[PDB]
Amino acid sequence: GSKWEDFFRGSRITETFGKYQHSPFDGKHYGIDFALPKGTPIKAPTNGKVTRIFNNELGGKVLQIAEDNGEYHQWYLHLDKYNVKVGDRVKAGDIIAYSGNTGIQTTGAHLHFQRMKGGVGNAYAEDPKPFIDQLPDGERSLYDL
Ligand SMILES: [Zn+2]
Repeated sequence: GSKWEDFFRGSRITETFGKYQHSPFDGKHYGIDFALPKGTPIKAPTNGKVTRIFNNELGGKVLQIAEDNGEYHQWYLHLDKYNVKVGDRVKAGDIIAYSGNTGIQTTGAHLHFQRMKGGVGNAYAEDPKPFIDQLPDGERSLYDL
């Protein structure tokens, strides 16, 4: 039929930036988490460049991108696959990688997205929720789902 609507929930988010209830008593989450199945295409939200590619025990596969600002940096955890390589230039809405569950132990497959200012790590992090609320696709600038 040529027209239809339903009331079904928008936004794919799970764990937002700030306090973190899976902690024993106190603690923060340094980014934003999106409920996305394995093989979902992940895109750069902003024009950037790839500046490291690695794995670790808590994150799984990790993509690292610098913004063209000369001061902002980005991490993408739990990935299955990469469409880009270190040194390559990227654009807002360019496919960079694919979602998986390569470092997750509870709450199922999701992208972690984490933005940082002045250096790279949790101590450098800043709140991406209002930074996504300004994007041309909103949070859908991060994912094709
Ligand atoms: Zn996360």
